[PDB]
Amino acid sequence: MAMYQNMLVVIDPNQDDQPALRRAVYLHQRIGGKIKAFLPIYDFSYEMTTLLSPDERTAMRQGVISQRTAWIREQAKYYLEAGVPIEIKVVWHNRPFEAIIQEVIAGSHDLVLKMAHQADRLEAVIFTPTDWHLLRKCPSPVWMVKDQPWPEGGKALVAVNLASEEPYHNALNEKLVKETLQLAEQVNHTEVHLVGAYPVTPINIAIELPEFDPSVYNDAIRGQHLLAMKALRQKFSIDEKVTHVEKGLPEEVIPDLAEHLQAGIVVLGTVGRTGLSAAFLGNTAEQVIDHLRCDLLVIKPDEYQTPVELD
Amino acid sequence: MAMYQNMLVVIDPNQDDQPALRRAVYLHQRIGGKIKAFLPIYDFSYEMTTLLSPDERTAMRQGVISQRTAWIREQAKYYLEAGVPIEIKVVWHNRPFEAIIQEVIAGSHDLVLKMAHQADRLEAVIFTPTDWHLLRKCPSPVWMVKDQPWPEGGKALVAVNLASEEPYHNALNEKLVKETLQLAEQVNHTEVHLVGAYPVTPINIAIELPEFDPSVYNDAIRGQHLLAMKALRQKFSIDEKVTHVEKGLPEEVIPDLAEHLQAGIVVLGTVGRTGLSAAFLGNTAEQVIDHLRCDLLVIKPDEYQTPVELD
Repeated sequence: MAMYQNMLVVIDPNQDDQPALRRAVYLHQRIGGKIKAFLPIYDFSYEMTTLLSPDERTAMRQGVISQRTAWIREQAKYYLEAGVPIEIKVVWHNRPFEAIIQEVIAGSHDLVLKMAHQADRLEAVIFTPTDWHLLRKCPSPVWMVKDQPWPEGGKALVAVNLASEEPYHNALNEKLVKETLQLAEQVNHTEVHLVGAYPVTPINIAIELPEFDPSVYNDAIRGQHLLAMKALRQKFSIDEKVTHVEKGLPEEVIPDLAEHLQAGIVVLGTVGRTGLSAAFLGNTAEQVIDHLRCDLLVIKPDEYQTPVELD
Repeated sequence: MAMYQNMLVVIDPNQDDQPALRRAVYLHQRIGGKIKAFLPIYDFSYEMTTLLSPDERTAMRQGVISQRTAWIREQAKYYLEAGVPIEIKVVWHNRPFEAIIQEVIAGSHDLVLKMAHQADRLEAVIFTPTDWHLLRKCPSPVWMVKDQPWPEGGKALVAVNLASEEPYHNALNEKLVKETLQLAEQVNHTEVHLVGAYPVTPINIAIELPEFDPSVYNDAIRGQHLLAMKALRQKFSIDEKVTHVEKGLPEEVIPDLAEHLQAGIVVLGTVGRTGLSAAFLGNTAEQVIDHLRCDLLVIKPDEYQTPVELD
């Protein structure tokens, strides 16, 4: 099936330009999906309306909605005029991350896009607490669109966890790869790279195990991870030369490699509290995200159950 | 009572230099408290120990603890030698923010200090998801120590919410002021400033109310907020000239004023989910924090109940 057929764009109320919207329109052009431009304003309406009657407060709340609706429509004017299918929805909500996830579930959206600021090209992208909540808890993929362009020739870098999940099978790695291949093809035939990081105990600690040679162990673990990378890449017909296996935690490995490859986007998987390796996967994702200088795509398992309540 | 008598310093495992520790030692010198240098390492120990036996894994986990203990002690060597009371504790934990709050509650700590990075003096301080969790949920005050020095003459800027809480009284404003005065005195006699922001409905929206003059309304609200600022400042013997009442949401007002005043620290109150104006106070705090170029101190109500579980 065509991917990203029902995109939810989170509008940034603090600036006219909307990178997330502009990205969604490009995706409409490439893959054909529809778009909901959604603005959940955190609810400061009561503080804004001190001394007013309840009827006046209602009127002011409604006027804000109508005006913001008009402002979005202005931003999207030529898109709309051209036939791009963009529905505009503005609400007040006590918790914007909750409103977005509830809108995802209610509207059956299959992608969320939201902008993130980058102040300097040598500095990490800035993520807000709303960004973090979404990334952690949204059931659909979340694409954080940095407010700076992709590098020409930019790569897509997929982080895969190659440690054995015996007796189970890692279905998430396959999803990340499959989904990234499909996306990358549509995005100017972007070249997809895979990276498996392998952490090991510091040499000067492991050297204390009796008769134990930490570099021999490390090479063992490297060998295993290379085997698993080879299995994964061959399942998807991916060349060896675009796969990367490196010693370290993911956060020690991925940022340097992303800078080396000029990644346009880094793709990461995380899982629910009940899933295998959930605490590790969440923390390492956070540590990697904290270093990223490019777009981020987080994808979760098919049957991920968000802990956000429905109404 | 002497304040901050049992400080918990969160150690940053990724660098030798510890701004949070250095800050705690200064506070020991000024106010006399003891210090726990606490390092909760997110638990990647199982991924780090692929193919090892359970006994070997135990040994590696323990070796990490011992080595990190030694590394902290090295960082703190002259402090320790000089008689500064610094207890060192290193643990593995699945969720570092939880481990820190649990340590706060178990050890009866009355302050948490943690470093935050600032990449550029013209750019906001960077806050990690662990920082955010702590700020939201830690029952003790949290002092985020940016990794850059205070400006000479730096001010302490306290954000107070002056909207009437009729029929209740705002006890949190008083706590923030009282606590900031006590702290500021000890920190080189730092000059304390108060800021109340007053949001109002956009003129071009409120102008739609019949017979309604939005600038007359705005002035009304300004007058009220000035009255309330005057009451608060007089309770604490604070001069009018170090109080500031300005139209806008807090996040529209405070960052510019902090830059104008060269604030060394901005002090903010937030409350539990059950408290009055909880959603507004949380969101506006986040929006302000997202813009800060200086240290942050968040304080909560005396009977705040953290939603983090005890064991």
